[PDB]
Amino acid sequence: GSSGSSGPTKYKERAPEQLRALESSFAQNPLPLDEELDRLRSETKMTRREIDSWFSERRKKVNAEETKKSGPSSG
Repeated sequence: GSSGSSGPTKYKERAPEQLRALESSFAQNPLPLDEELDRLRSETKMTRREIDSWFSERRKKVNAEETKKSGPSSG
């Protein structure tokens, strides 16, 4: 199955190579299944728990960004 929970909030920027594979997958779905994850794991070189965390940390970032207010910044 899929599972991944984190306590405190950290700040880590994924690599340019790992993302390329992730960002590409995201488009399809924010929470990909194991199968689809097995493939990405090859490029991202991470574990189900690692990747799973990303999405939950990414898909959530894109949902907050672009705040109604006028804030011209990274995304």
